Amino acid sequence: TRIKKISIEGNIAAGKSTFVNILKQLSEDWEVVPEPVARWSNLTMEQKNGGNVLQMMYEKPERWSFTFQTYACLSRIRAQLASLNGKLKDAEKPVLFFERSVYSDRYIFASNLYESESMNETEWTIYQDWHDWMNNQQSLELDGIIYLQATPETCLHRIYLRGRNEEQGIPLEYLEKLHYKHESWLLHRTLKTNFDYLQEVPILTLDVNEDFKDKYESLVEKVKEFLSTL
Amino acid sequence: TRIKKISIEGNIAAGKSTFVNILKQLSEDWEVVPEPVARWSNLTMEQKNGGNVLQMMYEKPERWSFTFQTYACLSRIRAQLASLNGKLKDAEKPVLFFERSVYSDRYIFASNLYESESMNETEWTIYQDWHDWMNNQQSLELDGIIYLQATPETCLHRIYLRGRNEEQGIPLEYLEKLHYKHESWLLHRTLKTNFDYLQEVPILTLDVNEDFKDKYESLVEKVKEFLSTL
Ligand SMILES: Cc1ccc(NC(=O)c2ccc(CN3CCN(C)CC3)cc2)cc1Nc1nc(-c2nc(N)cc(N)n2)cs1
Ligand SMILES: Cc1ccc(NC(=O)c2ccc(CN3CCN(C)CC3)cc2)cc1Nc1nc(-c2nc(N)cc(N)n2)cs1
Ligand SMILES: O=c1ccn([C@@H]2O[C@H](COP(=O)(O)OP(=O)(O)O)[C@@H](O)[C@H]2O)c(=O)[nH]1
Ligand SMILES: O=c1ccn([C@@H]2O[C@H](COP(=O)(O)OP(=O)(O)O)[C@@H](O)[C@H]2O)c(=O)[nH]1
Ligand code: NA
Ligand code: NA
Repeated sequence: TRIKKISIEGNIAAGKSTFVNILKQLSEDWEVVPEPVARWSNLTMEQKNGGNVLQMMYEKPERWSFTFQTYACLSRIRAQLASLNGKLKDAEKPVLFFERSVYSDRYIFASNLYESESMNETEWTIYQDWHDWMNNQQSLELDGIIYLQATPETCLHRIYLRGRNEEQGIPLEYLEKLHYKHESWLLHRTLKTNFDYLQEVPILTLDVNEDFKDKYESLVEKVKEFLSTL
Repeated sequence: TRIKKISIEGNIAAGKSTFVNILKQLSEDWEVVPEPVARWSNLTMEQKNGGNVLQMMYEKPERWSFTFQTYACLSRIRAQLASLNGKLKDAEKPVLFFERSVYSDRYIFASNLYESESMNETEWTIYQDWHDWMNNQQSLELDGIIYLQATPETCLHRIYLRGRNEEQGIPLEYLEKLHYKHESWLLHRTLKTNFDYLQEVPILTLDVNEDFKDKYESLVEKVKEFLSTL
């Protein structure tokens, strides 16, 4: 019938990729849209482009943040629409789990880059204008959000575990900042956004500080009860 | 009924703004979409943004070309869709004259900036990918193109006439380059583009080297005969 759209949100290395790759397996009605940024740091023209801009961001984030964020968000919309138009056509209760959303792109990452002075006012205002417009022009509007909530310390341990060379320099302070934005947006709900419906949108919060790779039935029970109310 | 969409194309200072402001007056069925870049170098957030990026382009085109071209093209699409959805609702034979198009943005300006090394390969490929996609996601597809063809020398005289301080340093060589791209795209038709229908799309070419401010009936006769065949 009509696909239910659920964003999975959380700090770096909270366990979102682990979680979605568990969910996709448990039902034929369940599919996953991986974060294009994750696929760039694994050959498509999008991957060469993303690979090039990720690398240039390490050298000069104040040069490449605007270019990165716009291309990261474009790539997510096109990947979200491809899944929405290519899968779960003969599914009874189809659910599409997005690894993060257009809202994390803006109110977590792009916002953080503006606050770290990696975008100037003109770049941030062009970005927001582009984002408002790119999204208007109800299709990927979310039925619900699942917040995988983890302490910065757990996420720092899990970056160590994941063992990506590029990521081993991420400091606790950076994760503390991303953590703070997730708390304000999804838990305290103190964040003004420019998308009216988000304030209604149901949020399931899951504490994932404890390892769940081999012990996730309780999280899945809460997901199925969440899905039943939508 | 359904609005006919005609792009006016031509080098800087060929006379496109003069021409469209003549056409808009001759019929209630005739409307004009001015080039947003033209309105930035005349307060909306789009105008502050465009004003800021135009200024920064004079200092450092190799820093701002990507940002400029993407925002210039976004702004044109939104302005084209606003006219298409707000005017000529009770017009019998409605015609909408676009001052330039999404195709001039790409195959004239962005392309020229890439060739002048103001965009690197990653910026040019991101731009083209964005452009392909932004346009797909038949609405602003053109019924025809009117090429106001003028020599670089006429355009250089007309920049002098227009008397914008910012423009008085434009050299003949730059206009010769833009002229060459217009000839290849619209006259010789030697330019491959990534939009299949453009190769069919009818082109009216008008020699506008002679002043027409007070003597434009012949040009308008050719426009009305052109419109009749579409
Ligand atoms: C790959 C990479 C490389 C480098 C940096 N760098 C910085 O974040 C950074 C900022 C500031 C500073 C200090 N500061 C001093 C002052 N100068 C002027 C200016 C720099 C130093 C470093 C970040 C990344 N990763 C990023 N991924 C995203 C992202 N990830 C998604 N999954 C989705 C999405 N939409 N966005 C956003 S950022
Ligand atoms: C306002 C402004 C300011 C500056 C420049 N500058 C250069 O074009 C320029 C390039 C190259 C050079 C030398 N080159 C040496 C080598 N370094 C590395 C790199 C620079 C020097 C200068 C152009 C403009 N105007 C522009 N308007 C458009 C445009 N106009 C529309 N109407 C629609 C649309 N889509 N685009 C495109 S460009
Ligand atoms: O309960 C968990 C969740 C995650 N991980 C590991 O933590 C790292 C980060 O998780 P993931 O890549 O899923 O994080 P994301 O960035 O996708 O949130 C990976 O090496 C996982 O295998 C783990 O050991 N136990
Ligand atoms: O037949 C003409 C056409 C144009 N102009 C002048 O040439 C300049 C450039 O024309 P316009 O601004 O229309 O050029 P565009 O950039 O819009 O092609 C302006 O000062 C016009 O008044 C003119 O004197 N005679
Ligand atoms: Na599945
Ligand atoms: Na009119």
